[PDB]
Amino acid sequence: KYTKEDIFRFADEQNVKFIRLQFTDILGIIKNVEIPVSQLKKALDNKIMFDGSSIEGFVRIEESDMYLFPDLDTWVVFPWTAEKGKVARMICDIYNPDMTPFAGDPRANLKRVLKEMEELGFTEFNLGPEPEFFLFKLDENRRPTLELNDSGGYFDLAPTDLGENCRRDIVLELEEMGFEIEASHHEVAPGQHEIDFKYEDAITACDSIQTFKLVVKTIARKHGLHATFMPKPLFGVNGSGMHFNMSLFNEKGNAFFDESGELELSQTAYHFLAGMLKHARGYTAVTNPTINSFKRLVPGYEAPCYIAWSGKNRSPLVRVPSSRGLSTRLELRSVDPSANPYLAMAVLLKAGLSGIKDELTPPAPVDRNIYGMNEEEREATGIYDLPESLGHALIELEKNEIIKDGLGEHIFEHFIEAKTIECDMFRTAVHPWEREQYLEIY
Amino acid sequence: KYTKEDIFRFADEQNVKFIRLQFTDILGIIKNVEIPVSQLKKALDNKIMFDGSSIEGFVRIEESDMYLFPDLDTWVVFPWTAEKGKVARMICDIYNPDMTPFAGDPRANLKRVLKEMEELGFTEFNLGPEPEFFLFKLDENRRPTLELNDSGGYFDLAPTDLGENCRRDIVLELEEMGFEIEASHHEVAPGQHEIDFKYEDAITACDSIQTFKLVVKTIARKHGLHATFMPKPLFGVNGSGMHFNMSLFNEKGNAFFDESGELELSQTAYHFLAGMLKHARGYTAVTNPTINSFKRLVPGYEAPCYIAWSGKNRSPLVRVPSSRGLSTRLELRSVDPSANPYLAMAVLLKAGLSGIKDELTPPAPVDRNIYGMNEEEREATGIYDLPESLGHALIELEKNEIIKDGLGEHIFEHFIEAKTIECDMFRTAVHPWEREQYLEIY
Amino acid sequence: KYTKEDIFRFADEQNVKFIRLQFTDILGIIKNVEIPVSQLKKALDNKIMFDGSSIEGFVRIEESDMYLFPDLDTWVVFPWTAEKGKVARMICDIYNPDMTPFAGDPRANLKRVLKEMEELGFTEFNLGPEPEFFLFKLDENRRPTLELNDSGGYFDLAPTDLGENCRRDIVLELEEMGFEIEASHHEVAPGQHEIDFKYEDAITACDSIQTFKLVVKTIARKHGLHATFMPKPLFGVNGSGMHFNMSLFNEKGNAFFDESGELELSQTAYHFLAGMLKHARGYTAVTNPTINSFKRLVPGYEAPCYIAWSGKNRSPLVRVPSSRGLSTRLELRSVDPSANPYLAMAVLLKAGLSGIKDELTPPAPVDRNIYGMNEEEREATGIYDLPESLGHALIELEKNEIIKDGLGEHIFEHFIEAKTIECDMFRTAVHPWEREQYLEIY
Amino acid sequence: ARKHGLHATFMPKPLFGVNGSGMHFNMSLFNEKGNAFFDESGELELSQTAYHFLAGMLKHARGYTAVTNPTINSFKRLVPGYEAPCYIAWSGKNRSPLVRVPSSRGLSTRLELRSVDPSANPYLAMAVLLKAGLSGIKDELTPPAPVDRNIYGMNEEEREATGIYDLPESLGHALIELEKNEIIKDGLGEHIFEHFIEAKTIECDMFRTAVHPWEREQYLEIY
Ligand SMILES: Nc1ncnc2c1ncn2[C@@H]1O[C@H](COP(=O)(O)OP(=O)(O)O)[C@@H](O)[C@H]1O
Ligand SMILES: Nc1ncnc2c1ncn2[C@@H]1O[C@H](COP(=O)(O)OP(=O)(O)O)[C@@H](O)[C@H]1O
Ligand SMILES: Nc1ncnc2c1ncn2[C@@H]1O[C@H](COP(=O)(O)OP(=O)(O)O)[C@@H](O)[C@H]1O
Ligand SMILES: C[S@](=O)(CC[C@H](N)C(=O)O)=NP(=O)(O)O
Ligand SMILES: C[S@](=O)(CC[C@H](N)C(=O)O)=NP(=O)(O)O
Ligand SMILES: C[S@](=O)(CC[C@H](N)C(=O)O)=NP(=O)(O)O
Ligand SMILES: C[S@](=O)(CC[C@H](N)C(=O)O)=NP(=O)(O)O
Repeated sequence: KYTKEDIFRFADEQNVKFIRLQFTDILGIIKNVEIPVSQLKKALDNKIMFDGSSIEGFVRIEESDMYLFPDLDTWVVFPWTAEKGKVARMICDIYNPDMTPFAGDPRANLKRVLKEMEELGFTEFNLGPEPEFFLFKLDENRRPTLELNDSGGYFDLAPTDLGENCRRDIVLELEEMGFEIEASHHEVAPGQHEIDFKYEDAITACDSIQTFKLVVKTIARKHGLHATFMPKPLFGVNGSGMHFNMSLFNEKGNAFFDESGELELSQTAYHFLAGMLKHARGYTAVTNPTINSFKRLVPGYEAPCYIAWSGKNRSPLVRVPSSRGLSTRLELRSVDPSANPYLAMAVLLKAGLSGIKDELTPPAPVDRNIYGMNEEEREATGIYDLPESLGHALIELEKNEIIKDGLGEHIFEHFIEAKTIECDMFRTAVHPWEREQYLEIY
Repeated sequence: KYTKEDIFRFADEQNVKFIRLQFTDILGIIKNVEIPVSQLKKALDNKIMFDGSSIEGFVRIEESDMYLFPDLDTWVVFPWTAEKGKVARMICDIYNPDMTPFAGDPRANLKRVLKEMEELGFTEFNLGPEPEFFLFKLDENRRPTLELNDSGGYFDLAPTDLGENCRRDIVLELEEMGFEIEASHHEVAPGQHEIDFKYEDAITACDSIQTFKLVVKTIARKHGLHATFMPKPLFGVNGSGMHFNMSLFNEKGNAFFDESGELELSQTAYHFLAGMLKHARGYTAVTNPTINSFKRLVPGYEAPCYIAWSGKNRSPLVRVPSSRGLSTRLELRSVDPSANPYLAMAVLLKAGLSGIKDELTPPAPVDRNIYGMNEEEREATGIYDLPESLGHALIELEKNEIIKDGLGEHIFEHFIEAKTIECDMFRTAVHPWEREQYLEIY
Repeated sequence: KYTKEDIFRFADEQNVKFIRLQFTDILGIIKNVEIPVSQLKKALDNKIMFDGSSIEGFVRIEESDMYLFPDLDTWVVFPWTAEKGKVARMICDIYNPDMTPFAGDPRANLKRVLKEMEELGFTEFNLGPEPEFFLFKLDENRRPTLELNDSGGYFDLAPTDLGENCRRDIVLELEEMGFEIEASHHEVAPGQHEIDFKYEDAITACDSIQTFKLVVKTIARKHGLHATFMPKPLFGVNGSGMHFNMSLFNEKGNAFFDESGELELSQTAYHFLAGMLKHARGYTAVTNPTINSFKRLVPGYEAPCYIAWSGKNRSPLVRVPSSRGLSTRLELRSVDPSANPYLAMAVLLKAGLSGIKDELTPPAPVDRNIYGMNEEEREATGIYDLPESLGHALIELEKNEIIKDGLGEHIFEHFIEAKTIECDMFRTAVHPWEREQYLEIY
Repeated sequence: ARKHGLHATFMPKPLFGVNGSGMHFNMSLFNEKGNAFFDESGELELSQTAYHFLAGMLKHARGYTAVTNPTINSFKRLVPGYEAPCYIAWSGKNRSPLVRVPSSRGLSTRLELRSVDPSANPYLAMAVLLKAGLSGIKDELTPPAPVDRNIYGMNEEEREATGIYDLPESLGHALIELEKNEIIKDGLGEHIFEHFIEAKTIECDMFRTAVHPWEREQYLEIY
């Protein structure tokens, strides 16, 4: 671990000129603030505060002021404009102005739910994310246009992948930022891109996740493209969802690796599935917290629509990678990069770990393509259907009170509040699919 | 009633050059077929075949041939086809090859549930609608637009209102045709106008409805304008509702009249309220069948949001006009001019007179503004809420037995299938609302 | 008098075909509704109901429904709809669902405040108005631009006055709608037009005022010209003010002409001035009920700016024209055509009758040029300065609990309501004038 | 800004319905290497010289605004909802009040007024606030209560029971309050209060006489 004494030798050796003090509000939207190195020694004394009332979902105006205490192991110098003034950043968690951890800080909400796997004896909650994104041209006045960069397919090549050295430029800025990057490839739908990096422990992947979107949204705009993580920006082509690959660890042993059980899988792992597969209706308001992603959760675009699992199959809610061993993991296909990568782990760990204290006997793997089975056979197995909209997905969580509890209270309260606001916002609005279909006809 | 012999020689007296047999699909789309006075008999003798296969709501293509039997009492000439192409009109009911009348004919279903008030003593089922519409300008193309013939308000004057000379040439287009036009004027929302008339027998009022829709559609663009009966084409302005006044008649007496009361409303009337009010949540998917409809069903826009009633008050679902005389009526305002007239009367009768066959008791008339009630202050007075989406109001129809059987076995089967796939395109497409809200921020 | 029998009779004579039942809301905004001759008898029976809640200032929704009682003396055929659908108008009064009038009806309020002379003995209260209006060009698509039709001056000739045969035709439709037209001409500011008509009694001159604007607005937009009665649409030019020429009568004796006192004015005449002269600080929220009219009230454009009077002089708040006899009158110039004439009347009556039963020593004529006396010399006489804005006008009214009594309480409680939400609307807005002077300058 | 393509404005309210720009005024005095507001071991750590400074400004608030919000436009910012001080009051770590007390004290204790946009004349704003704020210590004035709730959510005549009145509504309204203030006037100068009260009245006059487009939009078509 890093101390306050080796941060002085990264401001002075690396010759940075600023430190960006970042964090994430409830909605998964990173917000940061920039200080001259002249103040470095004040932030590290934790004496730095902001307006809480304007961070969406934190605190009300009568007690606005709130504290910022930096995290030290998260230091990463910035490899873009570094001659102008080299930049640094330290991310962290927010305290209320009494030196108490804020309950609206999602990070702290993850570190609270992380202490519930030490009593159960687990040393790391590893996660590998695959945040799939799109790339759109920028118009003459730098305003993102409806045209995508390329018309490419899956795993395609020049001349049919215009973000070739564009993605390349992303991977390099990540490489400089201590990353260990797995693969770089175009994806199924036109303009769809994926860039794979190795898993880290729970809160360092969330860290390396919200870190990831900034490297792509700025660096794509140096190639003239606007990157987006909206789940289904285009109707009719593969939405871009952020697959969550998770594994539990126990003293250098992956607790999910046991080559005896039917699929070379362990018992703490089969148990973990049903931990999610019964409360999956619950958290698909957390893990899919946007009106748009309920357009991705519709069948046929290698996105999950029903609650089941299988080995190697890219139809169901859980897919078991044909590779195993230490790289053993459980892939959850419903999370999309419009989720909050902190609220996700707390909401999925508790949901998951709920199936180690009871373990609730997971079902049989639907080992077909689950897209094309009738309502007469979705019934036959008993596979729950996934929430139609956010309207339904919300009431399906205030009923799962193990998920409501992996959310604290503050974070739950401001959420069903906010997402019923957006959900009600959109239900009353007349957008022009209803004018075409009905105006000219009735 | 009209004769088969005084219509054949009703041509040589006005020189009628063509005849239009017309009927109604499952949606409210007045169909047609034009034929000369040449063929006058062959239609009168009900040997006018056609294809139900392509008409939405009728038989499949392996048994497609169907016949037209006119209802010779419905006879007018249009006052625009003058001496060149003088057009006659009837309205047909549908029958099979076996000449068994058709099992999905919407005008049969109403003609059929019209004698279920017969077996308990009622002369006529009175209906008088107040259908609002919106008026849009045109272009060089002679096609619709987004701007409305005037920016006006309730009752305003020319120049602030600009259909002033439109609706005049509209009404006295129906006035020739045989209507008792009560009022023409400009309703609340700009470009939205109301023309209403005196009540009529159930089939012959809704016979007179499809006349008013067509006639308004036609005389509108003769004056350069577009005539939409869309329920909610714009945001923030009053919807367009096809108001429902109705009343039951018995031996020269309005069965709702209570000659010398302080309520002037019989307990047979009072029972009809609970008749619908109870089944309200079940047949409103027929009172507002389009996905846009439910965006008009919201507070503030003089439109019912809650199942409740009050007197001389235009917030509650059922308004009680304080003019009674014989003109006594209960006015359900939860309809917009998209529902099928020959079937929202069936599915409003089959339920409302089940409030008398079962003799239920209507709740407290809540003579406050119902919108003003707190989220749960109206949870105490029991006034619950209308269905949210067409998806939610569709489930509620499939379950209600009362209105399901006042709808037909072939009409409910081929109406639930469409509105789900009509509801499904809506759920699966993405609308520009969402790139506006999600693209550049996630 | 005009009985219901002559008017049934009147119809079949001229071949009128529609009936227009009009009325004035709280603000001056003439509303109406159109019905055929077929319902003329449902009108005269006083059995036509309308919407109370969507007319501004009337009533709430919880008791929406209200009735319409025709006044049959106002009957005039609208001459501009020759032969096709002829029309004819009548000016109604409002009664509740209990056949009792509306305490908020602006016509019944004038009626009420008129009975206060019936007990102090006055036959008639004459009023002769001078509604000056502006004319603007139109666009190609029938939408009023900001150019004026002519750059003329006071009284100028063609062709320095494009609307010469606009006013000419304006006068003619009035000459067949029962008007005795006094004079036609051009006004001070370019594109301005004054057409005077001889006085009528209190509630007939108001009716003939509102009939004037319906006929100047309509006829002018038949000249490709938009007519406005804004008090000052342009800055820097003479506003348009609708002068009030009122006179009181006693037994064919104008109670103001008694050829003795200092200007052949009577005791009742001089006395009358006193009431308004002090009280004027309370009624220029009614007589000038619009922000744009306090831009009119600046000095130097023949508009009153301080409360004083003089003879033949156009500077002070009350001019007496040097003509007398039955031509004896008083002229208040504080009123602009942007006010409610009935409410203006109900307000200036109790504010002039109070100058009869106390009579309060009307001040001596300020026979100078009132714009050319400094603030030292305003304070010299003690001449009150007119209220600065609409906000300053409102609060200076609610202290006059005798002018609030000329309104009633339904009327007053709604008028201060709206003008407070409206005067609030402009106080908060950020309009172009402010960006100009402050953005590139600060 | 112009070296990097853009135009910079300090206009207090160049749009509608969004937060305005404002020159917060965090003030503190010093006494012989000492922060005159610090009471190292108080309950509020707020010296009874801080409180008397609080009263000083909060009493004269209504009348020295025309020196701190001199533009007609400044009063288009003094409205609720946009973190702008609308009523004369004070509380801690709360952004609704006129005077906000930020929680961190150390040696850096402050009471923060938020009713100044970067349009006022700082050389003269301080002269106004020292004069009339040390008028509450020299007069040992006692402050009104903290209202430690968000002030905008208080009823129309509610804040009258708790005694908190409101700030001037318009420049005219604010100017009268100054002309009737002698504490800040003599803390302002005789050549300055003379050339300043003649200067903003015409500037407020122009605003009053001219017709804005809002009046042609609203009233041309209907009226
Ligand atoms: N044992 C593991 N635990 C957690 N995450 C893992 C593990 N193995 C791989 N991952 C994650 O899987 C991601 C790679 O996904 P990808 O190659 O697209 O697999 P697939 O195509 O099968 O979905 C990497 O980002 C990595 O972090
Ligand atoms: N006895 C009755 N039965 C059915 N409908 C009636 C009866 N009496 C009046 N009506 C209807 O009331 C309606 C009145 O229209 P309108 O005056 O616009 O109503 P509203 O006051 O709700 O706007 C007419 O359409 C008429 O058909
Ligand atoms: N005795 C009277 N009572 C009421 N009004 C009168 C009387 N004599 C004249 N008037 C009014 O004076 C108006 C003439 O207006 P105008 O010629 O513009 O005079 P001025 O230029 O002084 O305003 C007429 O409209 C008429 O109604
Ligand atoms: C086959 S795909 O699986 C396409 C992903 C899809 N668009 C989705 O996320 O739903 N992605 P990957 O194999 O990299 O996990
Ligand atoms: C003034 S309104 O009252 C407006 C209600 C709205 N048009 C609706 O029914 O959606 N209806 P009506 O005048 O026909 O009674
Ligand atoms: C000379 S004027 O007097 C114009 C009045 C002024 N322009 C105004 O109303 O602002 N009107 P009139 O001669 O009819 O009395
Ligand atoms: C977040 S804000 O707190 C908003 C201030 C407000 N816009 C104003 O007008 O002063 N002010 P700051 O961060 O400068 O203390």
